[PDB]
Amino acid sequence: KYTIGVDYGTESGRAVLIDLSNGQELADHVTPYRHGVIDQYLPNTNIKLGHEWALQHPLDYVEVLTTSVPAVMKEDADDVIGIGVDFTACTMLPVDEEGQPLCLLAQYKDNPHSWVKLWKHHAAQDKANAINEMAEKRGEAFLPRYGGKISSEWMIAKVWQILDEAEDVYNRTDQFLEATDWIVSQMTGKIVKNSCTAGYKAIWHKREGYPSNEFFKALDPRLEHLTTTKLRGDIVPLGERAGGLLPEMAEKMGLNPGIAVAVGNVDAHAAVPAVGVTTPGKLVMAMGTSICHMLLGEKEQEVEGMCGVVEDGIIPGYLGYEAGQSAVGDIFAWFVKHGVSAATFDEAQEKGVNVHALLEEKASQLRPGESGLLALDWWNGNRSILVDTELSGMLLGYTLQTKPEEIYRALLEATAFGTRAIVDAFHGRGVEVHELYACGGLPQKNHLLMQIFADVTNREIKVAASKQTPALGAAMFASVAAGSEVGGYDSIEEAAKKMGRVKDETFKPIPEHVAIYEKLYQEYVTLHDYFGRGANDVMKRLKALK
Amino acid sequence: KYTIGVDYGTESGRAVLIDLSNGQELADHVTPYRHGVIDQYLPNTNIKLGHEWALQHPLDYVEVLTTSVPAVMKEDVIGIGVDFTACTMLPVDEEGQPLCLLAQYKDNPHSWVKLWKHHAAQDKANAINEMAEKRGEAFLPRYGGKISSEWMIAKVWQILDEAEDVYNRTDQFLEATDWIVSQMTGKIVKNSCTAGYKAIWHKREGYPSNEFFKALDPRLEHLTTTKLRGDIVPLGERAGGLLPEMAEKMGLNPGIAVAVGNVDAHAAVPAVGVTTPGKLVMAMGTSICHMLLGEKEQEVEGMCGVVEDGIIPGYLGYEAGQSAVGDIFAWFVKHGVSAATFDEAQEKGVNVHALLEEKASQLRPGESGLLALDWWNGNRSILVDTELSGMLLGYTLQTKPEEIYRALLEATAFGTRAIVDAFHGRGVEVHELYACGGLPQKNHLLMQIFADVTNREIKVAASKQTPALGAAMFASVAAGSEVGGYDSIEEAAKKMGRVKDETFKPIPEHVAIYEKLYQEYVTLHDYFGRGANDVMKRLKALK
Ligand SMILES: O=C(CO)[C@@H](O)[C@@H](O)CO
Repeated sequence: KYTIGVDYGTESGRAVLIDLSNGQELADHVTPYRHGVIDQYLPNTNIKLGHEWALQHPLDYVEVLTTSVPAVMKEDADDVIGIGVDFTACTMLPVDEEGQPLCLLAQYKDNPHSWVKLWKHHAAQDKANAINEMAEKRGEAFLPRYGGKISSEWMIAKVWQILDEAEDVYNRTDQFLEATDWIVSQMTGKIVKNSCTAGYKAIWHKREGYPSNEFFKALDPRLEHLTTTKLRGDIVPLGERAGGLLPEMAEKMGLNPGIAVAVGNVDAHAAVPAVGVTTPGKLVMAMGTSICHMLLGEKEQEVEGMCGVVEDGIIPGYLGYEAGQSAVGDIFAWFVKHGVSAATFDEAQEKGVNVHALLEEKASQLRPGESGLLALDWWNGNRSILVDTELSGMLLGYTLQTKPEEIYRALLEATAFGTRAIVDAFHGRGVEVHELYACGGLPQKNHLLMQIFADVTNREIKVAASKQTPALGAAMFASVAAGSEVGGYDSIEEAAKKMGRVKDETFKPIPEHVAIYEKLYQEYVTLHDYFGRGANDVMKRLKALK
Repeated sequence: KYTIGVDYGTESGRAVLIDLSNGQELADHVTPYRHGVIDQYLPNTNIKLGHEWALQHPLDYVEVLTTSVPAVMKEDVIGIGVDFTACTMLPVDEEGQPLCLLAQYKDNPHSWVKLWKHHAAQDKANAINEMAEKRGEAFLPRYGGKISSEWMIAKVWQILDEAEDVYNRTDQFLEATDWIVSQMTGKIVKNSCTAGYKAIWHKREGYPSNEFFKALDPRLEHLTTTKLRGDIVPLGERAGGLLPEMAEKMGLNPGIAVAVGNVDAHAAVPAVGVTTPGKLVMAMGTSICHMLLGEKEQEVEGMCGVVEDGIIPGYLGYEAGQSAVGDIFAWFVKHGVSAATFDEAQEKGVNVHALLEEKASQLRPGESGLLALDWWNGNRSILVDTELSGMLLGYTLQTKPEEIYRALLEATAFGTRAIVDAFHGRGVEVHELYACGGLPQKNHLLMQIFADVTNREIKVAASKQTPALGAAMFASVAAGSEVGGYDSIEEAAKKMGRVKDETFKPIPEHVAIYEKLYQEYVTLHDYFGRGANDVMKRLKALK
């Protein structure tokens, strides 16, 4: 008895058939988008794309289904009770009355604004700016729910750009859709929007709904009624049944028609249940280029600098919290490409090892505090708790003897202090954090990072055991949408007890370490506040010169 | 006519022959100290010099004279002079020979020459300052509020506290620069420079009172009139005539003028043509020694010291310094510059430092977006705090090697501005800058940044052996105008002071950007080093 989770990424999509009793995947096949990311030119044309543009081809999404789901079936029958997907969040596209992408229409095929706008599409920053300006000026209740910053990557700004720069595309649009919802509408035939994206990317709230009709009007009179027209529809919680798989699609996929299809999920949020978290007190960290911190709570609290909070946003029956750490994995990448000497590089090749690996081993010989170094993990600004892109990195404690492995550890330590700033911001507001859960590739290749993390927050850290976490998550909600009656489950908690996967070995704080780090952290907090809360804005002035 | 200048460094002494008519080097020879730097085990023995110990062998200095001077002659002279490293002392007997040369004392490491690098006397120095503070000793200010572990007193106190037998057997402690000149003339005459900057000597008031030293240790009362006794004579004064059996062994006429010993940094001032106030001389190298002249003694925050006749007779000579400048750049190449940059320099067949200067060279002030506190090795001037560390601010995912290299170059220019500004606006004015060392020769970008940050024109040393020329210039003054020399260092410099025709002038728009960056520098400089946040010290503690 299994379900299928289709994990749609930035470059490719992949299907995984997961066993509904243990959570193991016996088969997965990834289908790359044959148009990939459209950042240079529209599919086989010479219509150049402006600055900060990211687009994608709608059909590549359906092709993952008509290619990968069949392939996974090959490697077994009608014991596939359901299918679900996770998508990169706020990857929207405008569709017609029949629910098809405008980019597929004769007239619109050549207007860039008719295509899919990838999450990475940052072209609408100015609109995101205005939306935040008006919300501030107006004093809108939703503003603090997103830390006082609606991203350019999200829905409202993205549609407003279309309206302005391409009004003909706007009016032609019957409804704008998150790619996660659109994709399920192609397997089900109906449009049913999930709670995760509406909540985190479309300024939605379960109790107040969307912002006032007056709020949008004050952005552009045309935008009044947007919420009841181009963004109309019931918001339904994760795990619910979008509807049945269409027979014509079922044929193309190797699946039976009518089987349960869950409402779209988001790649990051989908990780929470895949790692067994379906209750408060446990923070989940999707760790990689940066970290997306997610946490469940029983009450709504306006945590400083959080990215968002929404009921049924992550786990039905709980408020979902999301926070973000701007740069962690990127900082280590930066340091290897621009900050580590050739000597350590030679040393690494000298012993047949990768430099990252050599740097980790050498820094693990150091005792916390031994380097005498302290850093502010702000190489790429700050999102959570400080919400300021106008901040830079700092390294302190240099002596003529400072070594690359020492400064490397400082960067590791700095990111952990950054994570702690976030965990304390929640905990100190009632949104408790007792345990840490890590998923991603970072906790795989870098054990030292996980130990510093455990030492600094003084909390036990579990690591995901699944290879394809987001996919498992999708598979999990697929079973919940299926139901107990057909072999699946009646709740994500129940589904989590048997499907959730964490590695048996966890990282535990070493009291001797937790003690040194407590002191190093206090020094970090102080500089964090000095350089980031107003006393000295030198960082901002340094940028203005650059 | 010609005089010889002998420049004794930390590992080698170099003899140079210069033309008293224009101060042009025409021959020079360098002889490395046979026993180099004694700092692990005493010469062939298992005597481990544990701790921050640094000794040296006294004959290695005379070995220099009896090698390089004869050499320079083969490859007349009116006089000779020397410039030595600052506060490299040794105890001698009534014959003026070092105790380490005595069979029954060589094994004790406290009978050897204590090199300036010797830092094992910190505590004795801490006690000095503590006592000096508790007493309100008027000399403490003259040295920026902190006497060094490298200087004479702390060193003589360590010897007493630890090897009281060496102290008692010691007839007199002497500065190497004073000792070496004694070997040439048989007369022991102590110069004002080393007595002033080290040994707490003041021209008008003299040494600190007997009570002060007594207050340190009863045994030290009278130190000033026994083990450190002696008249202090100003630079350029004739120490005596060369001894008969010294001259033949050196290949020079006996009786020639042998000027009182000089110090490498200080002797650089007249060599660059500076002999009056308003002109700051920077001997720029691994670190930087800032030297300035003035008429009225002024208290200046964080100065190393100020002494009448300490540099040029008839003036108050001020000294300030920067812990690390060249060392920071070196630390960067060795531990902070990416292999990518290393490769590029290689494929282009040029030093990585050179590539880094060129790439950094293309940026405009403020273009890097970086700011640094040049305290990798703490700071000496104006703050006088060994317990401070470096900082780098402004990193982004796109920061590049040459950008942080630019920030470091700039950080050291800011540190120098702090120094010059401490002098200026305090009475001792700085209208011009003069630079010596390798950096002025090896890094033009740094010279221009200094120009733009300090907003002062900068002239560069024209000689290749600036210190040697200085010692040589003084040698001429010590032989008078009667036999081919000068009656003063002023006249001598009017013709021997060498400065390159090409000077670095401040570029208006650059000074404006730097006036901006400097203020940011000052804010952090005060935040991290003046009391608001002592995280550097606490961070050091957890080390
Ligand atoms: O919305 C998100 C992050 O919350 C996802 O689309 C990520 O894949 C973006 O990197």
